[PDB]
Amino acid sequence: DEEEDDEFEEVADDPIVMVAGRPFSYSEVSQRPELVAQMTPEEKEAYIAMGQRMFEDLFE
Repeated sequence: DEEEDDEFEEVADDPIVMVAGRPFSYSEVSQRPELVAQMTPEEKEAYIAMGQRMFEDLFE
């Protein structure tokens, strides 16, 4: 009758963000807005780009 192929999971390692030309954690960046200001223009995009990638499949 019904399919039992429905499973819910949420496990994954946090991605790495480049701040001022150095490796950093996306979570650490949000905690420190000053880091974003230190990030170059192109580096700033990589910060925002990652966000969209994670929000590619999130419908409520």
